Amino acid sequence: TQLTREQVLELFHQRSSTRYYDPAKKISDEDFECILECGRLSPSSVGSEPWKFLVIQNKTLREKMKPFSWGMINQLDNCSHLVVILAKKNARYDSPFFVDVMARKGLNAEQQQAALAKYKALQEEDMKLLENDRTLFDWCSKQTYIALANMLTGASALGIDSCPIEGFHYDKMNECLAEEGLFDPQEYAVSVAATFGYRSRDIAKKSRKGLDEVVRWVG
Amino acid sequence: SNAMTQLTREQVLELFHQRSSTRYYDPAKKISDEDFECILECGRLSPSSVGSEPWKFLVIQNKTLREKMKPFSWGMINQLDNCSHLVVILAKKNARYDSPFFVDVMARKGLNAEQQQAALAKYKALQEEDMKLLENDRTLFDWCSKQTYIALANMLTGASALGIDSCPIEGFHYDKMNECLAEEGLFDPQEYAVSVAATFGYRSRDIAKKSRKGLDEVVRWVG
Ligand SMILES: Cc1cc2nc3c(=O)[nH]c(=O)nc-3n(C[C@H](O)[C@H](O)[C@H](O)COP(=O)(O)O)c2cc1C
Ligand SMILES: Cc1cc2nc3c(=O)[nH]c(=O)nc-3n(C[C@H](O)[C@H](O)[C@H](O)COP(=O)(O)O)c2cc1C
Ligand SMILES: [Ca+2]
Ligand SMILES: [Cl-]
Ligand SMILES: [Cl-]
Ligand SMILES: [K+]
Ligand SMILES: [K+]
Repeated sequence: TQLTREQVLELFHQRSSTRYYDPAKKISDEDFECILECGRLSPSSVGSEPWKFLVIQNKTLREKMKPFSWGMINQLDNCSHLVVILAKKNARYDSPFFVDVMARKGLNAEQQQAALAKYKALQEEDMKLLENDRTLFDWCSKQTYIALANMLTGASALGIDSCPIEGFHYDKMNECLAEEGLFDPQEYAVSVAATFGYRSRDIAKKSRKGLDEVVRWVG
Repeated sequence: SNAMTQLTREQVLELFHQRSSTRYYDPAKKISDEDFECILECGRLSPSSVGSEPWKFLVIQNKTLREKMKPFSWGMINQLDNCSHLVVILAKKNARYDSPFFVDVMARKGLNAEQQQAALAKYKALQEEDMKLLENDRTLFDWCSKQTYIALANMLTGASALGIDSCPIEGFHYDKMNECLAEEGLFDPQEYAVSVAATFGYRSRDIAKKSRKGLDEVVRWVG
């Protein structure tokens, strides 16, 4: 339940992005389901959970992605698990996507009319997401980076290495995966990827800006 | 074991499951300076695309500034009175591969001149071709904004691990939030813009149990 400050900082300091995986070490089914749960339990704006997790274990599909996946060229051949996270397309307040969102919350008829009003104000005016489809997509995509973070941190807490991945051609990745029937490309598009496994070598800790530079205190 | 505590599967899940979005804070319970520093470090230490760390954390403790945000901050109107700490995360505007921002990124990594040139080529391909972030100013800002949701996520989890309640916040008027904070002189409006906020403190009331889509619904296994 509760950690000390030391335990929290040892966790976040020791987690590095791992590019060199031991191809002979596999994550147990039990450990990998725990990582997926960390993603599933993530918070999201208005409880939208606008994500899907493709676990790409197929070695033939891993090979096919390599030519346009320069960010994980080595990792695709050596990592235990690969997750491609999709974000919901056209998640408009007035879409059936939000019928499901409200159902899950158990809102009555009048509670739903109020919720639709709130969702519209958020999307149209407050955040101005309804400028174009890409701006609305990028909103769900941001939610999926919460899921990404939780999966990275959870894996690290279990003693499992990981790497978040943006280093691929998104258009060709979208075509590649949609052509495999892995999702409806009218409903979802690729957001971000992540590899999981066990380092093949020591991974040097990487630099950060100072807390003084990152934080502006407004007392 | 080692210098590091090794958590069980059950303890790791506990940490994510026990984190609920808190809207009702005890106004008499304040987060210690030390615990809140820890929370901020979880944000600082977050991963980011190409080590860009394109975030800035405004810690808004000023009660006059908090009350000024209320009229256009309907998603945390009551939290603004009762929460211990408030963090507004900015994302870098116009983080182009050729920008002074990326000179600083490469300077932190200790790249010599030849491997700076190779990094520039990588940044350029990612922004221009792979992710097509240079469509307009907003697509480029939204890429930095996505990095800041990792920092957000890790600060909620850090708070959770320390026994501290939190709420991620999007429920405010962004143009008005930007105007309010920039007119206060808290950042350069051409350099940064508001990405997302979060409240921190202690529950005054028992908060709702999780409602999520099943693992069956969200996971497609490709064996
Ligand atoms: C959204 C995201 C995408 C990333 N994409 C890649 C990638 O494609 N290839 C890679 O080798 N590292 C990738 N990284 C890892 C970052 O380079 C890394 O987080 C950064 O260099 C800081 O190092 P550290 O995470 O080990 O502390 C990515 C990180 C993030 C957050
Ligand atoms: C980016 C983001 C913004 C959110 N903004 C608000 C907010 O403005 N007000 C609020 O009460 N909750 C807000 N939430 C909390 C969500 O409603 C909550 O995460 C979701 O309903 C799931 O509930 P849980 O976090 O308690 O599991 C936000 C969540 C996220 C991830
Ligand atoms: Ca220790
Ligand atoms: Cl690689
Ligand atoms: Cl509130
Ligand atoms: K969307
Ligand atoms: K930017």
